[PDB]
Amino acid sequence: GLSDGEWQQVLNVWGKVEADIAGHGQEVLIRLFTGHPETLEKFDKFKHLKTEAEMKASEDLKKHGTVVLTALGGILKKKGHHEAELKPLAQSHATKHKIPIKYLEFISDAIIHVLHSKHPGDFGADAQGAMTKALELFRNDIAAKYKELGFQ
Ligand code: HEM
Repeated sequence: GLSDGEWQQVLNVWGKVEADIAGHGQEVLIRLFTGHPETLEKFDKFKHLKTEAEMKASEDLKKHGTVVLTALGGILKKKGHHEAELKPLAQSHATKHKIPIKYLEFISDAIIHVLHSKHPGDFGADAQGAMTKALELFRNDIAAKYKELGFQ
């Protein structure tokens, strides 16, 4: 549950992402894959990437970063009223991709890391607080659907 002022902060931060969605999406995925190499194993189309230089040179990885961040932005713009947008992603991630909730925690923290790395000094404590709460709400609502499905 976020206040109106907290949502305003989230959507202000998101404007930074929308100015370069592919660059942010690429770096989020690279932070996830290099920090948590077990996550790469869930992607048949990226498991061939051995080095970060290959990851950085991969245009398909940047393309997938755009898909991921476009979906998250659509959810965030609903300001919590995201049941219809979130349900298919919870279902595909539990039943087809088999993504444990832990990996959604990993990517949430990676988003925070990338925002500080690309906007140092311009991602304030209030903005971090609100973005973190928004990602927690997203993860928590996914977790509820995972429990419904019995997925661990
Ligand atoms: C911000 C969180 C995330 C968002 C919004 C997101 C969004 C999406 C979207 C829109 C798709 C394509 C449609 C679909 O299959 O449902 C996708 C595919 C996928 N997601 Fe996620 N995802 C997230 C986190 C993750 C994480 C943490 C992993 C694994 C560590 C992951 C693994 C996958 C895989 C394996 C695919 C299929 C890729 C393919 O082979 O083309 N996702 N995701």
